[PDB]
Amino acid sequence: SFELPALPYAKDALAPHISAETIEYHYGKHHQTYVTNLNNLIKGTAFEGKSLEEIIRSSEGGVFNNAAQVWNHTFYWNCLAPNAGGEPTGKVAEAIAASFGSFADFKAQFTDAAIKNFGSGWTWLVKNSDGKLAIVSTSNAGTPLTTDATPLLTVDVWEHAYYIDYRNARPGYLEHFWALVNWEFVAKNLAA
Amino acid sequence: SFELPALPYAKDALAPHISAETIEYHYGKHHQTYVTNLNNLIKGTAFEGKSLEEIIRSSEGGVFNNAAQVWNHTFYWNCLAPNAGGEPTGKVAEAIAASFGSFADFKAQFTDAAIKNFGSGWTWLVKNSDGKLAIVSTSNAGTPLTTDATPLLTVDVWEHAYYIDYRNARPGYLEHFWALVNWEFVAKNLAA
Ligand SMILES: [Fe+3]
Ligand SMILES: [Fe+3]
Repeated sequence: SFELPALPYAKDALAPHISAETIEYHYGKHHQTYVTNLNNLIKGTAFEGKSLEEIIRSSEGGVFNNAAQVWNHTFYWNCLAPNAGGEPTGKVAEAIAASFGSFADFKAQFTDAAIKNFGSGWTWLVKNSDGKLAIVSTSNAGTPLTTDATPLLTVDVWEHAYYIDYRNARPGYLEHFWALVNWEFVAKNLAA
Repeated sequence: SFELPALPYAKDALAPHISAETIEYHYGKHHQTYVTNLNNLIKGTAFEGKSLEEIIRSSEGGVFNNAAQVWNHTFYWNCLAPNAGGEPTGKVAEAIAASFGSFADFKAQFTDAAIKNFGSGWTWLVKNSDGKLAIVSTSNAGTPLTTDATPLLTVDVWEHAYYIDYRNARPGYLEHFWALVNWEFVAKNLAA
């Protein structure tokens, strides 16, 4: 039995960039349904009692799709915050400049990958096995946890993440995403 | 060059089941963007001298995704009509009863397949090479035209198809889809 983790801020704290209505549906209905579907699928199985990351790394099918979406959305909500956004400093800024040349080049490449990601999915900044940073996109519930790369930051590009506020304009959603990035959470993941 | 086909009815003719606002974004912006993107991707290539269907059967990646979404949305708008829906008649009802037992059983099975189709995609009623009907789901821009089966009916379950009117309630959208089905189009597709 897994519980929907509390949001680390109020429902309206990302407004106007992501509306209170979008959190009401995206957290309150979509992320909640993935926890309920996961609890129903693993009841009575060898997956009950394993951690969420263990389930994601050992399953496939509906158990995988729901477990990875529960984890992926909790990671996403922790990637956003009120009174954040802007350019990183410190260790994060040094690693981003070393791998992409500059913060501006990273932002441009991450925005391009997130807009080109066809269909539903997620676009990720990851730390590779060799210590270098990379941008990778996944489809549907796919996550870097099934690989050797460590996830540092993500953006949800499933249409429910932005359709209430931006309709078809996924570029506008990505421009507002940058005003919300919680670089303290990215710093915690870089040093993990 | 390919052109966005005219919609078969006024943009408010499917209301209250699909609003005029969903038609202006889904037809006016999403279907139009796939035509524009296809045209720009094939400019100057050998794909420029082929029918849309031949492009769908011989391409991959971006050319395929846009060409198949152009075809899939034109097919979808023709499957819907004002003053239609209800139970089919004639050869269609006969064929549905032969392969599924009855219309109520077909309707249940198609609804279920459409609700369980994970992420973005399409659910189809097809006539297989052997003559039996079957329900098939595809992901993202996937279409039965790359196989031996003949498409007869489809429902778009990309979230942009229903999010303005139904938000997360894809079952509500499918209940209202049954009120719009153009059984005349389905019969012309079966008779070939
Ligand atoms: Fe989401
Ligand atoms: Fe669509």
